[PDB]
Amino acid sequence: VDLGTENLYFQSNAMYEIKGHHHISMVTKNANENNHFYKNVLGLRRVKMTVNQDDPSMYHLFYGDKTGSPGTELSFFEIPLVGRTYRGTNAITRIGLLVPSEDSLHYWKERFEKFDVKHSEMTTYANRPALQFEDAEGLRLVLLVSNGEKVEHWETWEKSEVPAKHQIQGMGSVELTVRRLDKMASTLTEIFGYTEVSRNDQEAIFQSIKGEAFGEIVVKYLDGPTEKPGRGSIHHLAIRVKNDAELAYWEEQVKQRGFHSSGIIDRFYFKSLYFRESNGILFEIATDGPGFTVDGDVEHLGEKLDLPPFLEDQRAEIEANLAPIEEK
Ligand SMILES: [Zn+2]
Repeated sequence: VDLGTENLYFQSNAMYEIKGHHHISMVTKNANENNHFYKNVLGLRRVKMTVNQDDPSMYHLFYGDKTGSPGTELSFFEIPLVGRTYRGTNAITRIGLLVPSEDSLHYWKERFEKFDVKHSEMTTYANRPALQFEDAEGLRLVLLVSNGEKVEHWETWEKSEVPAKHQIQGMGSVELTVRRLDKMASTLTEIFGYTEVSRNDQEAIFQSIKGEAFGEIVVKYLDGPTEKPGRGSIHHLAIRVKNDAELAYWEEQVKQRGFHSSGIIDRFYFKSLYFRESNGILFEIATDGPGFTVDGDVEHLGEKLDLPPFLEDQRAEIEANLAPIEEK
């Protein structure tokens, strides 16, 4: 007799849930200006000042909440001689950031006026009240009303320029612009078990957890030239998994669908793997832990140049080749 779960309906073969976005990584031409914008204007904490583990000559700066928790992290590689981004398709194109209330949108509109930040009027984005804005490098962002919803582990930053009740909470919708929306949709729903909120030929919206903003992806169809990335480009989007066992599971799933995995790499603050999908979008799958407090106290995160253990042998060399980040 069939006594178990033989006949039950599931939407995907996915064995595990994906809680949300982990972090998103970008290219900046100028760390001083980047630091001023993300820390001083946007009020985020600089949770880690380090170097590209694959190239110790390049700054890698993370911003986020009090501890840089998964879901809150925006990171930037500083590449001083990089050129402009030429916009186009097959690229991650917009970062959604949750704020608690429509009131927070009004707070932000005034702040953007004050700091001469490029910004929209009050609008709607993926069915949420929103305010679009850009940094000086052409990176596109959008503030999105959360109604106070948050990933449990997120914490506001007590030394921010921004009042707690209006602070950026962490990531919401992330926008992908692609030639083949069907192929991207299949990846998200058939492999990863994302819930399709809506879909037409022009745009589709997916949620890692049904009803939650924290893992939401907006997929837009755009024909025409592919983006030529430079300053202000988004390099990859990372999604969250609970532990190394889930990471290994996903590595297997990715391989079965014919994508080519980087293999699991220990990034110290987490383990991850990277893969590109059909449209060339680079995704990373990252464990939640151990996080940025693994190698330091919360009190002093981001204040000095932190290095993964394997690079301390080269600290003298690394430090000598880096200009200090100047607070303006
Ligand atoms: Zn990453």
